[PDB]
Amino acid sequence: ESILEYFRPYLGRIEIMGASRRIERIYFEISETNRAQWEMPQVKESKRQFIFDVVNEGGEAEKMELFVSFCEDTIFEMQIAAQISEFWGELEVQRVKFLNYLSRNFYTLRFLALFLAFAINFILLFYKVSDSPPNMVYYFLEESTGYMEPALWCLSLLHTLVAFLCIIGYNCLKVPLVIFKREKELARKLEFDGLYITEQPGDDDVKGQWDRLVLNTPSFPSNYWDKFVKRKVLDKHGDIFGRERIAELLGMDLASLEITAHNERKPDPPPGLLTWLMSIDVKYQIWKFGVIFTDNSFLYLGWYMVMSLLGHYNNFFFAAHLLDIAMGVKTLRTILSSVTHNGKQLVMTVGLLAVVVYLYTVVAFNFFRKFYNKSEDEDEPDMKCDDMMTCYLFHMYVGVRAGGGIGDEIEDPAGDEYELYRVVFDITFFFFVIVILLAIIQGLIIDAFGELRDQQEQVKEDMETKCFICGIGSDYFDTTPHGFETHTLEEHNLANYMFFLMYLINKDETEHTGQESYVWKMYQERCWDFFPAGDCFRKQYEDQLS
Amino acid sequence: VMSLLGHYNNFFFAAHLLDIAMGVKTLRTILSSVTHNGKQLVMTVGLLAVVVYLYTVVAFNFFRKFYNKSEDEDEPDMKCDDMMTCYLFHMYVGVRAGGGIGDEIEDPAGDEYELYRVVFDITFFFFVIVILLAIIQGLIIDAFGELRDQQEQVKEDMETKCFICGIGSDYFDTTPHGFETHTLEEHNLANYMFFLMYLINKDETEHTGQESYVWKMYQERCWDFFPAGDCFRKQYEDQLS
Ligand SMILES: Nc1ncnc2c1ncn2[C@@H]1O[C@H](COP(=O)(O)OP(=O)(O)OP(=O)(O)O)[C@@H](O)[C@H]1O
Ligand SMILES: Nc1ncnc2c1ncn2[C@@H]1O[C@H](COP(=O)(O)OP(=O)(O)OP(=O)(O)O)[C@@H](O)[C@H]1O
Ligand SMILES: Cn1c(=O)c2c(ncn2C)n(C)c1=O
Ligand SMILES: [Ca+2]
Ligand SMILES: [Ca+2]
Ligand SMILES: [Zn+2]
Ligand SMILES: [Zn+2]
Repeated sequence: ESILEYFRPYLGRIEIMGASRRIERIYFEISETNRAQWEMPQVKESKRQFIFDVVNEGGEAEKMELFVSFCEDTIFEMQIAAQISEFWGELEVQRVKFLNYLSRNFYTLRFLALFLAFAINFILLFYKVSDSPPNMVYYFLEESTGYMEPALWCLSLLHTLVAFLCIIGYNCLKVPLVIFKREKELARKLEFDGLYITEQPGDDDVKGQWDRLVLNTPSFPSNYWDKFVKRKVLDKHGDIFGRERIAELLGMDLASLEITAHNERKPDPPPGLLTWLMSIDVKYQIWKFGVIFTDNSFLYLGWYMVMSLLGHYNNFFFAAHLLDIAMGVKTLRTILSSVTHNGKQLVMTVGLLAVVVYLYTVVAFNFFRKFYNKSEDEDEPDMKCDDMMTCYLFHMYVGVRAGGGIGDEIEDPAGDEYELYRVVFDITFFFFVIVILLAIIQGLIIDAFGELRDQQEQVKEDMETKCFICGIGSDYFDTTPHGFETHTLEEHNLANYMFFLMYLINKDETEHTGQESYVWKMYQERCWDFFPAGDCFRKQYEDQLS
Repeated sequence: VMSLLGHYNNFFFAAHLLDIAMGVKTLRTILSSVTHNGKQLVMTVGLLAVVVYLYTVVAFNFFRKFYNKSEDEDEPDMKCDDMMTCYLFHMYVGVRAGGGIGDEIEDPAGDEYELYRVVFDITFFFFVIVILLAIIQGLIIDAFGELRDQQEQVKEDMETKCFICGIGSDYFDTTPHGFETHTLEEHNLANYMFFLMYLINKDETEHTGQESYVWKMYQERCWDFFPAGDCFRKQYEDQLS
């Protein structure tokens, strides 16, 4: 009992759909370092997000494929974590320590920048205007103590410094993950689909049209676990393209690859930085700069940097940094996610509002225009519907923002030939423009709240009543006491499958057992059959009570 | 403390009308839906403060000449001459106004910034008033709906699943009144509690084998005697129990 209790965290068990269509239980070793890297909070958040997006998108046939992609991405993620864990050579070692510190404390720098923005705007909250020096107007910071102006300048400089550190930390932390995903997806399209060979990417996929650059670059498979993907694609498409067009397209030399594969020698680089200076791959660096430039988060950080520089230009440009709380706190993320949900609906219904307001505008211009006086000075009439521009502007602004119909502001239609027509006009304007359309906007956002809550509840229910791996309903396991909990914690566990991946990658191919080699060969051939679907060990040997 | 301060001044007794919220259960449910999504409510009024501050800095830098807020021409009452008064004026008047802040601001007609002021007022009315206040209202309405969903779910779970074993209702309802009989006689919460009382009351020497077995797991805190996914009916279904 004591041995099992001690080795229980390191013992991992899974169930695979093995040979002869039989569910087989596989037992293996889980490294303590791998387990700790998995229990790190960032990996937990990534797993939660992956489960949420899988359940929300509803992928069923591709669920195992998305699980494989998540496992590969997160293994590369803790590879990054292990790298960032804890003269010219001294310059390089201090540089890598500095980037290490930034990558470790990226989130703390983000919170520090947000707090600095709060402090800067709190200082700006005492800005005062006086025409006289402290026609043309002076903007001066009024404060009795007088300490907040040097504080403002120092805080501006420190905020820009911390924001630059945020860009550097993002580049050292999240950029490699994005590059790894792009290289992996490009390799999948190149090999398992032939996206550029015996097929052509369409003009719609600008991502493919830009990924065309790294086809011929010698550093194509960098930042990616597979470095022989080019050779594999060459091997499977040489019979179709004569191997010479493949060599030209993917940028190898057949003789060079043969003479390096049979036997290779190792050169020595000089310690000077010049060899790196002309050994940088220009095309691959251009492609990487392009993809990380179109990456959304890096765009947000670049916008933050431009905003900070314009904050140095004028201090009030720092007020735009209070929108950072929306991306920072997750509660604003959910609330503004419900706001942005049905966003096409929102913008196109305010367009419908514009259209119906234009119809009311043309009606009011053709007749009822005498009521649009909008003037108290009798000698100087201020006709607001004397032309379509001013009438449409007046309607779309005043009548829309008014608490009721446009007749609230329009001169009262009493004792007129068009009295009933004006009454009908005002009632229809109030009932459609205000009562219906604004309530449509409000109902859209409220229903977006309800729909997002429904998504969260559905994800929780699916995770509670169905196993992620096999998909067997919970009641069959709950027939046995705590059966579903035991099944989802020991037999089929996402962490256990990931740790099997880590164990297979770590150990040598000569030490693989038959089951491990079988799983490894389907993992190399991208055939997700070993994942049990609709079958577990319990129903495999239910007659024998397992 | 409120009663003692009521002796100090009689008007401190007015705080005791909040006792009805804790007293009657209907106010408990209504104010429970109010307090539900309370972090949401307070942090969205914080978001309202942030966006109002953005509109405040925009209005301070330009459009500030329209914030006269004075009828006496000799004594201007500029409400956006500084960030304090501009932010206060926005966050109070413009938020509480029935529409945009342009309802109270001087009308932007015949000005170089006419279109800019129009866009400013439209955006203020559409985001500050139309969106955010409706977010608050939708939060409380969805809290009502979510609490009603909780009550309906509790009732449904109690109606279709036995509390003890968890077997679905349809298996018992195969027999007429089967679920009612099962939840009233075979597995009953009151019956299990009364077994607890009986075991505690009677002496340990008078315990039968089954009672000693249940008693020893109750002392060792092993809840295995509670049937889970199994009842007498499916235990002897072949023999018709
Ligand atoms: N094959 C499976 N592997 C793992 N979890 C599964 C599987 N099938 C279903 N589940 C469910 O996934 C849920 C995961 O939620 P849980 O909070 O336990 O995860 P966690 O990663 O330990 O959490 P956290 O990140 O909050 O520490 C479990 O409650 C379990 O019922
Ligand atoms: N094992 C169980 N023991 C008791 N009740 C169960 C069990 N399984 C399910 N139930 C359900 O619990 C419900 C309890 O509701 P009910 O109103 O009958 O209870 P009560 O305590 O008698 O009510 P009240 O407090 O209103 O007098 C029953 O309708 C029954 O269907
Ligand atoms: C499939 N696969 C991976 O997914 C992988 C890997 N090395 C790292 N990763 C992530 N190897 C060698 C591998 O064959
Ligand atoms: Ca072997
Ligand atoms: Ca006995
Ligand atoms: Zn399973
Ligand atoms: Zn039961």
